[PDB]
Amino acid sequence: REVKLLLLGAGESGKSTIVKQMKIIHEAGYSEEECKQYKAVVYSNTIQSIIAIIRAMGRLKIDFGDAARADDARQLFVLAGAAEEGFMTAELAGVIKRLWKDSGVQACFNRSREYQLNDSAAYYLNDLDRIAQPNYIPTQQDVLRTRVKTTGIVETHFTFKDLHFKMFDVGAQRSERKKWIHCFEGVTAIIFCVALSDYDLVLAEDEEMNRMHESMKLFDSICNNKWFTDTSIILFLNKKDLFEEKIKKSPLTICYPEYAGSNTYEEAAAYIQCQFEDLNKRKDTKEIYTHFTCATDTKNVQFVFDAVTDVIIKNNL
Ligand SMILES: Nc1nc2c(ncn2[C@@H]2O[C@H](COP(=O)(O)OP(=O)(O)O)[C@@H](O)[C@H]2O)c(=O)[nH]1
Repeated sequence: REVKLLLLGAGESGKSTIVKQMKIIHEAGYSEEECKQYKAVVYSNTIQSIIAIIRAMGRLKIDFGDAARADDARQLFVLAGAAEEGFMTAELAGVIKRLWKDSGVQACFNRSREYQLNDSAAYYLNDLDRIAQPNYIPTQQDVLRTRVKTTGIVETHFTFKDLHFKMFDVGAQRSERKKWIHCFEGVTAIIFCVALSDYDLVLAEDEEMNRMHESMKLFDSICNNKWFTDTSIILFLNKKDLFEEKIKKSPLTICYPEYAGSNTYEEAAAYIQCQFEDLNKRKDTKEIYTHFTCATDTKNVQFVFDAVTDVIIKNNL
């Protein structure tokens, strides 16, 4: 039997990361010369991150720890504002390192929810030593941590338990177009990704628009859509790892001011899940299968996917 799966969700929820984990888990996986191709992305990824922080400092009027950094900051722009593609040198590595290591820098980094920063910023910045290597080759985790925006519709074929899957990743824009999505009227299952850590975040170009709510508006659209009456809706409340470290420092009340429970991973996450499930009108007839995930963790995605495939077998094939 063939099974079609539509990955839906706002931008940066984990959709393309899940696609990657399918290749790693169910297919060949990323080879040594495959990862070498993402080496440039790792560089571009890291360079942009530090630049965003260095730039927010201005915006938030935060000052460097050591004033010697001001010079490093300038040097960052001379090297970055020169090259045309993500590269890395021993000099670029020192400037970045000294900057990351700075006090004012970390302060601005602790205020990241005030600007736009890639989730993977700390990961690469903290491993700059390793990725700065002259003959560095990205590891699988480095590839999963990259951020490449999806222009086209990505598709993946993989077999699993004598069931052949065809995964479609259409990206945020199209996830949103209410008419267009009709072409997928008969999908077996839709996997909806939600970024848990966005709860205290806005959209860059919509500075006052909370992302968790924008994603709730989209769940509501897909969820209660006539074309998916017979499609299983699976919810990946993704980035459980970042939510954990965040919740204990930023209150959910920033997202849902009416929240009254406590701010622990357990209560807050359960609240988020209920909020999304409740948007489902066909509560009787239609069922939502929710899972908490860490898309960058291959083992987690693997166990969760095993589960998902067992449900689809139970009612859709
Ligand atoms: N640590 C962490 N990073 C993740 C997780 N899921 C995905 N990411 C990162 O999120 C950024 C955007 O995710 P991506 O999969 O590209 O999202 P898309 O826009 O929905 O395709 C990338 O840097 C991903 O590696 C997660 O659960 N935790």
